[PDB]
Amino acid sequence: KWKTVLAIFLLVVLYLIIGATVFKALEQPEEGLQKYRIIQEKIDFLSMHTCVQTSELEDLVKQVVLAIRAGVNPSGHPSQESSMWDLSSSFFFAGTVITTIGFGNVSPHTEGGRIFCIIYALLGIPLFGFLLAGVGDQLGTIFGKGIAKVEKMFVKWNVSQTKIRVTSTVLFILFGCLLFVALPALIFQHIEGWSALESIYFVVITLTTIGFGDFVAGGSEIEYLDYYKPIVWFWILVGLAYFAAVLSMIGDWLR
Amino acid sequence: KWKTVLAIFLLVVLYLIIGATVFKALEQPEEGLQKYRIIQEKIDFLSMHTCVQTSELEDLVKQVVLAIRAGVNPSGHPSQESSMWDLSSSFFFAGTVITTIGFGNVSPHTEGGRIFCIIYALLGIPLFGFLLAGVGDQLGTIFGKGIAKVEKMFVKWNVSQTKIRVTSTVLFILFGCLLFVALPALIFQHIEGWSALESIYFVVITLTTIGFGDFVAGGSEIEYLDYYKPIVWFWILVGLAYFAAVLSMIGDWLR
Ligand SMILES: C=C(C)[C@@H]1CCC(C)=C[C@H]1c1c(O)cc(CCCCC)cc1O
Ligand SMILES: [K+]
Ligand SMILES: [K+]
Repeated sequence: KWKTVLAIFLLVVLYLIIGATVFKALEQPEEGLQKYRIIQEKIDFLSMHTCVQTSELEDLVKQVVLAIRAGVNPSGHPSQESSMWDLSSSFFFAGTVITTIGFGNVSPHTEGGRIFCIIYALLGIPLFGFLLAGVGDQLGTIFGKGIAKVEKMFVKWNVSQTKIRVTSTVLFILFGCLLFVALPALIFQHIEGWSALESIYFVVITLTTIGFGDFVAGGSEIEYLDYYKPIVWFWILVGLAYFAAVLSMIGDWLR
Repeated sequence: KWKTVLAIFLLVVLYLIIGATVFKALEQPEEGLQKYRIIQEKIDFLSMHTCVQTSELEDLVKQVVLAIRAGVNPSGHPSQESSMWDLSSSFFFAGTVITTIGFGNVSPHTEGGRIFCIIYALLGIPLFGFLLAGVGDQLGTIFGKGIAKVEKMFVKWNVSQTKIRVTSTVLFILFGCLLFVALPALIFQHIEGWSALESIYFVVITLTTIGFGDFVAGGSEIEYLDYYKPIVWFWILVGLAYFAAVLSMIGDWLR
């Protein structure tokens, strides 16, 4: 019904308004303090060296931010051997493109690169969706067979059959979340030296296909080896397949 | 069958390998040239001002990159009034979070904001998905009725009705794409002053929900119209609803 659709739309609008207000209130001071700090640091450095011209310093900072947007780190002197568009890195980038994650830490800069990226995404996304649906359906069929094994009126004390089904689904999703969210969060927390909050935020963002780009699996050149990019892409695929299977089972229960 | 699923998996692996190879081959020279350019510009800046120590220069570059990761504009002096986390930008950020776009030009740096960002995404993504599915279902139903009407009013003799339906559906797809890609491309080619290739790249990324972040509707502090971010998000919403309805009709015909 059109009225129901408009009611849902208005609810979404109210949710967005509330989220915008709370985000503004919970972020304004941080960036205010950062602006104050960078302004006072720039003034102190200009007073430190009278030789440096302020316009020249601004030109230098402009070139630094241009290089940052290009995708090369100016703070560390590059040896050109650790190419950012490495073969494993390119494989990870293509995997994220077809997965609709889009971290954006590395982006194509050539015009032909942009055209090829557009064509590649438009061709690959339906194929990846088809594969994900197939694997999720396979895992859902296996889980349904497991539930049919569970439905035996035994080792449940006959409390409530609906409670038993709900408990089985909850245990399945809990075990899957523990296997594919918390444990990879700990692994990334140890490997990348981040905090637990940072690692769990990275895992949630990556799996939910958001891809903010503030935290990337490969960054700051700390010698990721043993095909780190292929295995992290494989973990992404397995987790997404599991979540798709759980969603398919949930849709089966709802309908 | 699981066998053809594994075959599709091998096809996806091959596609990713080919894409990675082509991307690396295309994007090596740009990063190489940028590395050499930044190295030679830093040595030139050291030559111009012998007072500056190279370690202090790299420290200043490190501070600039840290401010870039913070989200403020390092070049020039950021005005205190120019709060990046204002109402309109927060509304756009919340909309992109629920839509799963995830551009990444802005992100909650405060730990409290991060926790709320995780909870907000987890709650809002299902609601926006349900709203999009409902709007797509309604629009697809009226599309099917209208296409059946115009099919059985204009051409009814000496042809195949399936071919007529396919041709009319392709015509509608093309017209909707031209009204939802080319016209926004021109609008962005005026307000944002991007080249036509950049505008179509931005539209393709935005509607696909890749969300690279190299191009953002509101950025560079170039000044925009009142509540430009909400209206551009509304454009995103409309385009996504139309394309979801079209794909639903295509799936209905396929089924
Ligand atoms: C045409 C694409 C690429 C689809 C469908 C239409 C639009 C506007 C966006 C895309 C999209 C996802 O790519 C992924 C999800 C959620 C996946 C969750 C997996 C756990 C939703 C979702 O709408
Ligand atoms: K997405
Ligand atoms: K993204």
